[PDB]
Amino acid sequence: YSFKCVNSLKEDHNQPLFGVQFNWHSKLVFATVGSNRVTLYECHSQGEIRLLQSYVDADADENFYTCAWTYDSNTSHPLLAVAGSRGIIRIINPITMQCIKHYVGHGNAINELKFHPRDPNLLLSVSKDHALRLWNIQTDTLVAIFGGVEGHRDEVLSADYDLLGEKIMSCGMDHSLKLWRINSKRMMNAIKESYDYNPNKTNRPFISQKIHFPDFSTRDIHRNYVDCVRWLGDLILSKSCENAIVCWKPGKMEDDIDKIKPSESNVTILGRFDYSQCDIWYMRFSTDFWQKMLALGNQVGKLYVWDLEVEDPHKAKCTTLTHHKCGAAIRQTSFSRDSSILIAVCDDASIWRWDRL
Ligand SMILES: CC[N+](C)(C)CCCS(=O)(=O)[O-]
Repeated sequence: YSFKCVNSLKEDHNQPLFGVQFNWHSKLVFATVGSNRVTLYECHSQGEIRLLQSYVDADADENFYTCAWTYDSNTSHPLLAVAGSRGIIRIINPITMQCIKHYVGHGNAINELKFHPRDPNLLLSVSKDHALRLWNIQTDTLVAIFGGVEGHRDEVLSADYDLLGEKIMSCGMDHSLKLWRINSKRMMNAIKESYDYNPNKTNRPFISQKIHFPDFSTRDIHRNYVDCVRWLGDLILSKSCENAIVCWKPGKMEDDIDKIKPSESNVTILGRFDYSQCDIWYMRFSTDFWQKMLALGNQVGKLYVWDLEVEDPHKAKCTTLTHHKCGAAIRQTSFSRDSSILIAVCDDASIWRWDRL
């Protein structure tokens, strides 16, 4: 893999850009999130990054941390979910940048958003208040709260759906990774009820599931805050601030993920990808659409890209990408849907565009 840096820019607010996401759900357009805004850009030839339009929150004290794309099931158009410090989810029409609707949990910071891989209405949020929440954005219902008796004991920083959206792995400041299965009879039934719920046709409130018990948990992977997690098939990729992505699985080497029980005491390490100078927290890796490649920025503007197309996780091939003018911490990266462009965004509000050759 070989990429050439073709352009860069800086947003006027001079605050960190915490998040970036290409739109894969219909569109080449990407969103950046930082300060109290979200900004859309469109990629063109000769490295042009064309500024479109922003959403700016009415609260000058809001700080957006993340965003996530989906489809509107009512209008067929792409939609953008944004959230951050105020713990309010904004659903933004990316055409007009109008805020169409919002969701409030208990109102504590939201660290991550993810949409279900098969159902564009099912939005997962992870919070500074120790809980995950699953929302149905067609019927505007809180489907479930994941938290409580054996949930996270400190801020949740990240989470990810598996390929099918049957299960979620979450991770946090408590150093733990926790599995929550959503293909239980209980959860499939609760999703089905969320779709049957119309507040205009009934007297009841929608009753949320309180899921107090994860289906697997470990603290044996990292020795500090776990700030980013991803499924790679049935394996997990996760990181802390100890300059490593660990590739691992619940149970022993030969255990199937779907036969893992909540009492499982074992994990298996399949590999570890080391790098340098990335010991501040909330530094997120990303993969391309096909999960052939894995990209992470460090705190001094260096990019690491791993080629995952090898027989075993430990055989991954690393390429590094540097620019003499790119020296601020890279918080997140995103690949275009066709894998031809890589964007990195930075603590100094700078955006970096890398085109594949
Ligand atoms: C703004 C994102 N949160 C979750 C607060 C992480 C801040 C980590 S920091 O202080 O290195 O920017």
